[PDB]
Amino acid sequence: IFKPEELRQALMPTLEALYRQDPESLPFRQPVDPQLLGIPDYFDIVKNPMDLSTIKRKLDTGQYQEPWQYVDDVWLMFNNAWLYNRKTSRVYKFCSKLAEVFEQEIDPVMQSLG
Repeated sequence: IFKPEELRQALMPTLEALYRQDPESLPFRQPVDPQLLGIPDYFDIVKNPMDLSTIKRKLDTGQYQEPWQYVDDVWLMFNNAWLYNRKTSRVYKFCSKLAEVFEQEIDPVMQSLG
């Protein structure tokens, strides 16, 4: 079992690492709004939207009971972008960078948590 503040402390660096990627975090710092973007098909393809600001709020408000729930949300964010977007699009390429950063940061953290 994990204490919520200790879980948040252990995982925050990996979230910070994502946020610090400039420009690659920028499309992910806030939710995709399909109405503002005029992409009505978005929620037909992305059933469970996720972004860095939502992940932050969850990490901050004790919404992850276990480390894997956070990891799943990070992966959901990535998979949504890789499903919806063209491989050579800015969003898709930016997403691949965040995943590269995340895989490098998360792995030693989960080993210390486990």
